[PDB]
Amino acid sequence: MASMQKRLQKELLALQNDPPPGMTLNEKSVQNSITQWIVDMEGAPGTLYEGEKFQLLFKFSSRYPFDSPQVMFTGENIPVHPHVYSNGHICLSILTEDWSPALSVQSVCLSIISMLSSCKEKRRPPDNSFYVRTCNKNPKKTKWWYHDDTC
Repeated sequence: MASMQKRLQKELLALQNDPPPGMTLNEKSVQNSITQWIVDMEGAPGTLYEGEKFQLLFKFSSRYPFDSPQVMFTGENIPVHPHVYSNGHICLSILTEDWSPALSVQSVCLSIISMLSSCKEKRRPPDNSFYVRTCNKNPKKTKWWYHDDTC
């Protein structure tokens, strides 16, 4: 058994001892008085991000690891990518529908690395009737949307 903070201490030490090649974990003390981590990500060899560094922001909840961290690109370099928005938003299933307590900060970073390495497109069953019939298991339509306009 482990608490939210205990889980993060475990994860922290795992990544301080041996983070993935090209990755560095730096816990950031913040004015928000919550746990937020900064990750140094150098792009992998052979990709279009190779040699460039991008930063990640991991915002942890008290529910964590039973509620995924908000994970976004930050720093002064947001990568141009179909699943990366200019405001830092990262579109990965690992942060939503595929999140599980058995996962890790490391595996999220690795998911992001493989995202940048090979962009995957979305698909659905060829049986469109079937697809429509399974849409009752999908999230409901969002009305209010977050905007990037200056306030």
